[PDB]
Amino acid sequence: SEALKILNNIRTLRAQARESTLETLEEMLEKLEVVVNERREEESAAAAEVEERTRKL
Amino acid sequence: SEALKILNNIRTLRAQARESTLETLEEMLEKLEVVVNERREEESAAAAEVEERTRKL
Repeated sequence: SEALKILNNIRTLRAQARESTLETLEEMLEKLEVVVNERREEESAAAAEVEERTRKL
Repeated sequence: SEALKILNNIRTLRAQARESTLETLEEMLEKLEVVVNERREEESAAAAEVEERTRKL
């Protein structure tokens, strides 16, 4: 929901921004990368931590 | 690294794209949102799972 609303989906952005500069991305895209930036470095971490064998039901 | 290189940072994008349409975001930003999209729904999950008390050293 946050990744969808962050940029509000390129579908509407490209249009609302169509009447301006791509800076819209520098606004949303720059944060859209930072949002996943944390998730990018943490998720990889979560995957390694969880592994597969470990679970304990 | 993937969130940085995905869009290659708005700093360079806004410039390389400066000579074109914002579609660049629909290209990178749309995927930048999907990338975090998975992380957005999974990370929130990882946070809840990890909690704080549980750890077992």
